[PDB]
Amino acid sequence: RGSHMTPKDDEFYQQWQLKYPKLILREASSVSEELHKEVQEAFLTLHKHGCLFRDLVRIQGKDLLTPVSRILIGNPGCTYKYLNTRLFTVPWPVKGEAEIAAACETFLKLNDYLQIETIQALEELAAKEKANEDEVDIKSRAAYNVTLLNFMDPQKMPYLKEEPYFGMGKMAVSWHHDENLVDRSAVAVYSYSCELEGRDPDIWHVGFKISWDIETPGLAIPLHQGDCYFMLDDLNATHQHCVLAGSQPRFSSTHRVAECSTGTLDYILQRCQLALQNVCDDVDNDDVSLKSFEPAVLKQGEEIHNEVEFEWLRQFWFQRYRKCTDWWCQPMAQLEALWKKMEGVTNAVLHEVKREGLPVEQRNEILTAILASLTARQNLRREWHARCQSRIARTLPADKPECRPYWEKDDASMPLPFDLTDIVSELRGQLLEA
Ligand SMILES: CC(C)(C)c1ccc(Cc2ccncc2C(=O)NNC(=O)/C=C/C(=O)O)cc1
Ligand code: NI
Repeated sequence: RGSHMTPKDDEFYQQWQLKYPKLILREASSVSEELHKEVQEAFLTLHKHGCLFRDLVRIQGKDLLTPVSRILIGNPGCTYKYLNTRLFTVPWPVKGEAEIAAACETFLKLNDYLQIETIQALEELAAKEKANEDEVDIKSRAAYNVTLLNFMDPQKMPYLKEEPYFGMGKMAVSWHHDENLVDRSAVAVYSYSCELEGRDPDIWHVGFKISWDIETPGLAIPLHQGDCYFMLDDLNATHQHCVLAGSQPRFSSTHRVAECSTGTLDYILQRCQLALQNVCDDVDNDDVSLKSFEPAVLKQGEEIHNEVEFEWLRQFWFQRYRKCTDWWCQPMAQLEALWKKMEGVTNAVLHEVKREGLPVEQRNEILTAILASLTARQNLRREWHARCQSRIARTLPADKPECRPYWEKDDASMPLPFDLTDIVSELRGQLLEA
């Protein structure tokens, strides 16, 4: 059953209506030639300045480079995490170089145009579903807060897998569901390419299959120069999708409702600010002393610590994003500061855990409360320091993955060592002690 359809087959349009009716396709006419123009140089503007980057992802246990170059434009302070990798937004000119400032702006226009299109589609989708058997839900599933711009030149990048279930040709992006979206939220894409049985291998497509199902014939939508398609509602969860490479270079602007409830700057700042509620905070120095050693406060402390380190600092310093935009340099330098003080708190606790006159029963309580996070912290320091210095990250330019923050045991500037194995095996020792 290696079968697919395209508009060349008449079966295709009914297989469309009653398998994938949550796929929408508005041809380039639904977009002014003035909007096409402004957007298509916003792509080049961004591509000239060299903003886009292949991503060093990690799927299952293996590190891979993404065939596609990618940049993320969106609400300032917002982030989109996929494949264990967090992208940070190059911000666009909403509430609050010369070229870049206007490029990010264009897409915000693009983004607002699409958002309108997505609402009527979704109003028309609830309407078909009233003639047979809330409109703020619908507005919220269309409030795109970010767009992931995608680029590929099929000629400068001729290392492509073939589509295995249906024979759709080579793939610029393999079968997948989109991660980290608001539930039932829509995804809208502007596709921008340059210039007999099966699908046409010179032209770009988006593929679609039912999950778990390589029998029902896939779909293969042709995408030409300013075409748009929309994934409505549960589509991205009921269906897998892919991209099928054409012959010419191609941009795509893919607009999402990223689920950044724990993936925004204002959120991770506030966790730090809560963590540091246990710090006697009169003056910023390294006489870190803590108000409480209540075991729930310490646990919460050490957990926020891990989150800023691994979810924010290590994720950021695995990337660069320092060409078009610099928005994150202050915030990042400020989370390093908060992170560093916390390494002090952890120090404070280790001292407390070992103080002469603390009845072991209370020291076993402090331990048991903090051991998990301090052991998780070690294991991720390894996974990072490995994934960082996999020799696949030396090949990348001087423009390649830092392993940061990293200090070395003969570094009086850091209170505890970077390798906690002795400290943690030493904690576990006490707890088992009779
Ligand atoms: C092969 C490997 C490198 C593991 C890989 C596989 C799939 C993806 C795609 C992906 C996964 C999770 N969340 C979002 C995506 C993603 O980038 N979706 N964007 C698109 O499908 C864009 C389609 C289009 O260009 O219109 C990215 C990377
Ligand atoms: Ni996708």
